[PDB]
Amino acid sequence: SHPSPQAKPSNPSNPRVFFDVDIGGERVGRIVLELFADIVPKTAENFRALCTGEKGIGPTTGKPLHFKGCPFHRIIKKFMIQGGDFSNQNGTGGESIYGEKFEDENFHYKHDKEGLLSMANAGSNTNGSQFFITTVPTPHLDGKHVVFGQVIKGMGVAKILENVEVKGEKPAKLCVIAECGELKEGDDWGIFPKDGSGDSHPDFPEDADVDLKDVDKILLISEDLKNIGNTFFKSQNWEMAIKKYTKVLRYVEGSRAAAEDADGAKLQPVALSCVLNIGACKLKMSDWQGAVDSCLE
Repeated sequence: SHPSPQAKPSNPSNPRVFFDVDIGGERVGRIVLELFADIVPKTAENFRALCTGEKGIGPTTGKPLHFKGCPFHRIIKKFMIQGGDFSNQNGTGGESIYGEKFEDENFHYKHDKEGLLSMANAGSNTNGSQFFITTVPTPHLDGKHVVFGQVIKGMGVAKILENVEVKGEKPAKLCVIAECGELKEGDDWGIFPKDGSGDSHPDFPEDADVDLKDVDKILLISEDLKNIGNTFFKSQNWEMAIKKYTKVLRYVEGSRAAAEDADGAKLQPVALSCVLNIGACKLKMSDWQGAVDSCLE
């Protein structure tokens, strides 16, 4: 059991798949997932195929072997998001592409952070189609659930999902995979908002292909966004206008968090070390003068 990969993705050959998420009939956005085929190929392939639907009808359930239209039936804030029961939509169903249940391939990765994709199960070797996305480190699960991918785009969408109203652990509004599938190398991420607004920027700035600390570029994006908002404003589409306006604020906040983090991670340490060395240097010099004092004294 090892730390999950930090790079997004961990490996460019690994499958990239997606979920377009709707809540209360509202399109929230896209989650893009990397599947760790390199580590758990058999677990990755089952999930990958369940994203395309390409295997057709499932023999033990009679439903399509597909996550399309599959709701998230169990959500616990500060823990995880669970879905994949496309046959019973309540955690008792679903099925793999190999038969109902296949074995725990391995437990090579730890649930060491948010955004990890892991197999739900009902004990050893009961993997089906059900899965969860963690929203925090979930170490108690290690060795009991196979981790087999991670979020690489749209964690902000996972965040919104994490926060829906629930009754018990069942979401009050319907939380569903409106669409899903696999991305070809080079396809577009499909993470700009599918709203016809001409807005090409990802819903969350951390997903954009831009150095967020580059202030001039963020203002270009912000100006675009604000123009789009003004257009909605001109069309009396206030809610859509507020959406766009709110999005530049997200981009401005992302830029600031980016600058701050990088500073704390990279410059603060080296500045700390320099001040430490200076204090050392100050001792050396006071010592050399103490020594010289006595002498010439």
